[PDB]
Amino acid sequence: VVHRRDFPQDFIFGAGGSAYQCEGAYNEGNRGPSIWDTFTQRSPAKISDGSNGNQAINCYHMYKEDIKIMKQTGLESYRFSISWSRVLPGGRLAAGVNKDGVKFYHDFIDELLANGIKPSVTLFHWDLPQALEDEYGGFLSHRIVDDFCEYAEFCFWEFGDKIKYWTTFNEPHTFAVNGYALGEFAPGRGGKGDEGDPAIEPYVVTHNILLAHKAAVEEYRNKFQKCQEGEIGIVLNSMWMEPLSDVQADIDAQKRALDFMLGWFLEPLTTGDYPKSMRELVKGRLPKFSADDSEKLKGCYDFIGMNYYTATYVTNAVKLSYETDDQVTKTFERNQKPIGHALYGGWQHVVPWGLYKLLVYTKETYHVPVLYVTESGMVEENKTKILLSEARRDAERTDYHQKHLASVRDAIDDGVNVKGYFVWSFFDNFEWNLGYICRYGIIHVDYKSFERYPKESAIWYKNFIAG
Ligand SMILES: OC[C@@H]1[C@@H](O)[C@H](O)[C@@H](O)[C@@H]1NC1CCCCC1
Repeated sequence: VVHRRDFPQDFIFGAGGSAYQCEGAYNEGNRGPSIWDTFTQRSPAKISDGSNGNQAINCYHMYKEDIKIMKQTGLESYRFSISWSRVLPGGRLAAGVNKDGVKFYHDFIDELLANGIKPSVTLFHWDLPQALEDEYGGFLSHRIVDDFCEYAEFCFWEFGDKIKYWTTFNEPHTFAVNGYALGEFAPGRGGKGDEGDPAIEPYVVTHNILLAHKAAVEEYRNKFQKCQEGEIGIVLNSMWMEPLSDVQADIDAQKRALDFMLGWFLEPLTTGDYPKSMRELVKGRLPKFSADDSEKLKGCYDFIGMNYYTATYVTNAVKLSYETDDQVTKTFERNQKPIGHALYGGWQHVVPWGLYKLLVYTKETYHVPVLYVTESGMVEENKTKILLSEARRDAERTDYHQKHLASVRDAIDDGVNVKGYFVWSFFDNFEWNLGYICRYGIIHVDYKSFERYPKESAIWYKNFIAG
């Protein structure tokens, strides 16, 4: 019982995908390797079914059909990402501009506009050119800032006359934590048997992201935003963190758990330093901002994008690592009673009021002028052995989105200036360390044959958007 009239005249309803998960054609039209091609090819064991995004779901050859399907659902906007290494094979500008590369994105952009679909573009969705990881360690070096900044500038120039929404980075917490603390994600650093140091590297990498983030945002405000009349921001993820009980020890835990996950990026962009509790507890292992980078980081975004899957309970805790540095034990149970229904892999619990609380908190802690819910979606098992006819009827996903839009409407009613909701995965796609064992899509993809077919959630979505 949520209808489009309950939202402002002015809200956007979209869906999204990313380049490495969707595009495929990894070795076609002169794309250079990313760290995800490498991770996935040199480390198949690190991938649950040893699969990869070589072909992924083949969006690079099927974009016309895919746009057709977007228009059939009535998407108002589609969020996608540019593969850095599809436009610049070696990351830097010395190694070339790939014109096959840039023709693909012009084709893909013009086709979205021809079908009334507004394009919203991410610069960096984890797919770092492998040449830059090789040369100087990617985000392990400050050298990434200028290289990212030229990639950004090329993108503003080459595409920016048709595009109004720009995101610098999607989930740098996941990229930094899962890539350098846990060794789960490219480049596979910091866990047992991996190169790296999970106590150092996650912090260096996040510092270099925030500086990279800032150069691109200054590029855009100073050289592109008056002519192109668009807006630039960053995508932050967080779980909501509920106190296990209503004792101060647990409130202190919530505030540290949020701080290490959301404040780590959002406190630089509000006051120009990391949060209090990160400085206390990580100490010399947390880099300092210059007085110039600190001052220039205040307000450095036009919007915050917020990705949200779930909530956990939080209480005080009992080898140094980013994983242990907040001091928070997380559990999904209270008195053996889960905080909401447990989905396929065991991590995601449907918790709609988690969204509400996480959007109110971001506004009272950071005073964000413009919020978007940039990823909101549910995981489902990839069940081989059933007919597409049963796989299609994903009533649980339609109820999922309904309830979260309820929370998103509730936050708007309590003054949070949230301006959009974007269903995560439009299409079933490649799922990083889980390869193809699950699905988040509202359109079904046969992972092998690439055929597309709408689930019932897509048709619920079409109907909702048309209200
Ligand atoms: O559900 C995971 C979604 C991915 O589909 C998407 O590419 C990414 O933005 C998001 N990642 C979440 C962040 C924490 C680790 C896995 C969940």
